[PDB]
Amino acid sequence: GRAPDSVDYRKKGYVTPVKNQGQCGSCWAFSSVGALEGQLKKKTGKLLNLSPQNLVDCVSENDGCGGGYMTNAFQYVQKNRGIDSEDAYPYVGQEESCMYNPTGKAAKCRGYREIPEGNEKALKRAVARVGPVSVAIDASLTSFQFYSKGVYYDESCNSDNLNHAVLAVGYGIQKGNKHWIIKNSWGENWGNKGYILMARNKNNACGIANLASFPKM
Ligand SMILES: *[C@]1(O)CO[C@@H]2[C@H](C#C)CN(C(=O)[C@H](CC(C)C)NC(=O)c3ccc(-c4nc(N5CCN(C)CC5)sc4F)cc3)[C@@H]21
Repeated sequence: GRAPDSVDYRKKGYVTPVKNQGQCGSCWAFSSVGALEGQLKKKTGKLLNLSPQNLVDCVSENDGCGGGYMTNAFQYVQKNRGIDSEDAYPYVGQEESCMYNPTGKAAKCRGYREIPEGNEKALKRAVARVGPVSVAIDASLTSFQFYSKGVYYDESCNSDNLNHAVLAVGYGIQKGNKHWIIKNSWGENWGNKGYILMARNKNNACGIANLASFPKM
């Protein structure tokens, strides 16, 4: 069974508005909540902002504003038996004491799956079947950071230099250039209303399929 040629989970109401992480190195936490928000919508029919601050403060196997992995975040939610809503545990952009409150719990996690390393076909199939998928990329180039439009490709991107965590919310094509639809956490003023289209099936450009995972619930 082949997946659809294009998919956009924003059209299905799976994707919350674009957030701004500020100076804190919490990309991993926004990536993780985005993937959880998608699964929560699929489960309950309700689209709700989940708490990246809950993750920043409480995932002891991560480094708060110094960075983290999404898989560690999913493990925390699984162990903790929940994650709070944004409303119950708001974002402040600095690491603080863990103040998780189970009465504000808005989602749970049964585990996570990792996409086979470097496999863009497997990533495509996972996005199609599951929903938004957490991904890591090389976002270090100024060409990435100044993105405004089109399908982003830069030969200098290094798939071994994973330095940013974002969310793949779909995939498709523009002017014949296959792409991934990527939600960033640098605010709506960045990119195209907070989004970037990144080259798809161009030899795993920017490491898009090197550290991709999604939560189960
Ligand atoms: C994002 O916001 C983007 O910029 C900053 C960083 C820079 C520059 C890179 N960032 C990250 O979060 C990356 C994301 C990956 C997916 C590419 N991750 C890390 O930088 C990172 C991962 C994991 C850890 C980590 N620390 C642990 N410690 C901390 C010390 N403590 C005493 C014990 C536990 S466990 C662990 F997995 C740190 C950083 C952001």
